[PDB]
Amino acid sequence: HWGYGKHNGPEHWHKDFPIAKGERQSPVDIDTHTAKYDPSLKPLSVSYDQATSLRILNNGHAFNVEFDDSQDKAVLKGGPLDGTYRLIQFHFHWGSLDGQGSEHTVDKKKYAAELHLVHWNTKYGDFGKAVQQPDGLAVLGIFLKVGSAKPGLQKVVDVLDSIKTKGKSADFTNFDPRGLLPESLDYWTYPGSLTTPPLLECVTWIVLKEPISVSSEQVLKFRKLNFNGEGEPEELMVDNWRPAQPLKNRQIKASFK
Ligand SMILES: CCCCNCC(=O)Nc1ccc(S(N)(=O)=O)cc1
Ligand code: NA
Ligand SMILES: [Zn+2]
Repeated sequence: HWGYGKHNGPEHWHKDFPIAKGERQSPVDIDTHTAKYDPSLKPLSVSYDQATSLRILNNGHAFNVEFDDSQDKAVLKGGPLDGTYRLIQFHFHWGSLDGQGSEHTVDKKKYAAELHLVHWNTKYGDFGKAVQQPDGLAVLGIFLKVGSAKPGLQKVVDVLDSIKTKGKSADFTNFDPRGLLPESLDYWTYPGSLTTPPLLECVTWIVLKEPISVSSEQVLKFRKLNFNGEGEPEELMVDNWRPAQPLKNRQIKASFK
């Protein structure tokens, strides 16, 4: 029964998920002056040309665009990663206001939203096994700021009416996630966790430096979604972000000078 409200939100999660107070929790604030350039970091390899999207689902916490991950079709390699990570889903976190919504922050700055492209390490065979491993997942995080529309996001925005409430899904085939990327693949990286329960410490975070711009109308449509199921009292799906957690014994590395 965890959520983002006053009585079940991030401050409560530790009671059911004690790892909430663990040693490599996410998100974190990215202090740009303290992050260190690592010249040995390889360029990211984002190979999404064969991506096969299947479905979009309102799961009561966010909406997920799901992919066929039963073959190497859309994969993330390189950067800090060893091996091949398959794209399984992407989703967003966003705010009730344009000045909040991202999970990671940059010099304490909050963006309007944050995109998470979730990948799992193929050496572990399936996603469920991968989340039990310290190098099981790689999540590519991309900040959203409000300005010009993102044309590649509009197909997502268009379908949200059909998945307004928790448990609703819709076909969502032939979507190209490459349309959600910024120009640059410069990034920060650090070892972290899932940012929602079960908060498993299985994620290599790769956070892009360059935000994408989305329009006020696009993010407004995110905010019309519901946390609740159909026929239940309406609770707008907004502010579904976890705040920055203590960095503890971690260094954030930068791919760029
Ligand atoms: C088919 C889709 C199943 C996905 N299953 C993933 C899942 O159960 N939970 C989950 C929680 C948080 C993140 S985050 N916010 O760190 O990226 C990503 C995934
Ligand atoms: Na506008
Ligand atoms: Zn997320």
